This record gives sequence, C-alpha cells and structure tokens, in this order.
Amino acid sequence: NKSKAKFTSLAVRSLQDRSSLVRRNSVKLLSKLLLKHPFKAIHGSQLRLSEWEEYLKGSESQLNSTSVLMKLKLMIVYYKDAISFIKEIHKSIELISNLLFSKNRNEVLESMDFLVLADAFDIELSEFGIKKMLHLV
DNA sequence: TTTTTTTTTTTTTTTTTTTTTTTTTTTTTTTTTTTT
Repeated sequence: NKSKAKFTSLAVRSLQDRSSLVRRNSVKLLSKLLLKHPFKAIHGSQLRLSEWEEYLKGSESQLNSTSVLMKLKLMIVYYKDAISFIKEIHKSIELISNLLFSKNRNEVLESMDFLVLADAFDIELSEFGIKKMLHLV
C-alpha cells in the first residue's frame, strides 16, 4: 500500500511527458489505481476532499481532547495519506482535463475513460472535467 | 471463449527530389577609324 502513493506521484509527473504513448499509459495506470484502492475499509468508494478534511479535523480534535494514543496516531496518518492521495488525483484530473485536446485519438479516449471513472466516485472537480469533455463535439 | 496471426496505424529518423538565386559565353547593332 505504501508504494501506491509513489506510483501515483510518478504517474502524475509522467502525465506531462512529451511522448503520447507514455501519457496514455500513465492515464491507464491512474485509472487502474483509482478503480481499486486500499482506501475502502471505511466510507469506501467515496473520495470527497471536504468530507475527508472534516473527518481529519474531527480526528485531530479527538486526539487533542493505552491503545488510544497509537490508535489515533494510525488513524491520523491514514487520513493524511488519504488526503494526499485525493490531492494527487485532483491534480491528475486537472492535468488530464487540460490534456483532453490531443492529436492522437487513443489518448483522448483514455482521458475520457479516466474522467468518467473519476466522475463515478463523487469528486468536486469531476464536474469541471465533464464540462471540458462536453466541448469534444 | 481464448490465443495467435495479419495488417494497419503511429511515431522518429533518414533520405530524395525540387529549385531558387549565382555566374558565364556568344552574337548583334552602333559608332569611330582608315582606305581608297
């Protein structure tokens, strides 16, 4: 699970690569990572930045107010990892939305598939991606 | 249904044809000169 964040960061960085095939494969990797993630034990299949931030704030308040110490520590580090992953996915979504207008059709199709998958899970910036996709006519 | 083969397309890299400017040789007509 730890290497998942590294793979996501490398894929987001490679999204800006000059080669088109590399970009399509990075989009595929991000789609595969978003389709199944370890972040499903609690409130699975729902990636909302506001809700996760509120949950993290609640956990921080609970810790501020024997097993309790490290249990809250693990919960907080898990929530921080979730927030970082959500931010990375949001940045990747923005990059792919900017990347929608490409000469190669396979890249466009994979970008549309990734945006649809990201829209399937409730995402605040998914509507922007759908709006950008609407101009593909 | 699953796997293999074909063929088709997508690049990057190299190769091929086209041609725009860069110089040259020969002839022509006019003007001036010399000679009956």
